[PDB]
Amino acid sequence: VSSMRPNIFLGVSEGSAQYKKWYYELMVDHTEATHLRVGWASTEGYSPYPGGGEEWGGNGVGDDLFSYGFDGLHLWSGCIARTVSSPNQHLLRTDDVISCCLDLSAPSISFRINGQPVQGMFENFNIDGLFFPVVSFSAGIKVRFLLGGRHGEFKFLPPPGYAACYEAVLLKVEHSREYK
Ligand SMILES: [Cl-]
Repeated sequence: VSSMRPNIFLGVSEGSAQYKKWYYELMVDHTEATHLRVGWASTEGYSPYPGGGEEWGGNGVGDDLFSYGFDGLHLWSGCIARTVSSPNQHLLRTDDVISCCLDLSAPSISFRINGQPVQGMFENFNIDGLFFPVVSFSAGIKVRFLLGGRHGEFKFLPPPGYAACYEAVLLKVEHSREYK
């Protein structure tokens, strides 16, 4: 299991914050046991290093208390699966488009699948740190972030009040993979 993320970091501050609600999509270009989870993680989940260093771990989305993932059937956090429902329900597969929503004002993390709402969302979790889009996947799986911006246009309209993640570009994708 590998992971990818863009360099987009969203969070609370004491400055101007016209947008507290953030949206992106993931397109699944190819799927062939397997793993494919998408959602968000916080920098509070970084691994500590000597001298105060903190590093992204690149682990499975929802396999700790700092990340929040959807796989088509379940929501994941803290290594535990919650069952959710949707129309036409399936584990993620080729040509699925997953919408990911982060509402820092609620707080909530919620999803759509091929434009339809997933019934069940994350609530009652902390919003310490900065949040980033993130996906994790087993071998051979091909996915793309659609962040907004001319090279990653959305397939669906963001919900009212939501901003494209591309607007928070202060754009690169990082991929973490096992070495061995
Ligand atoms: Cl890979």
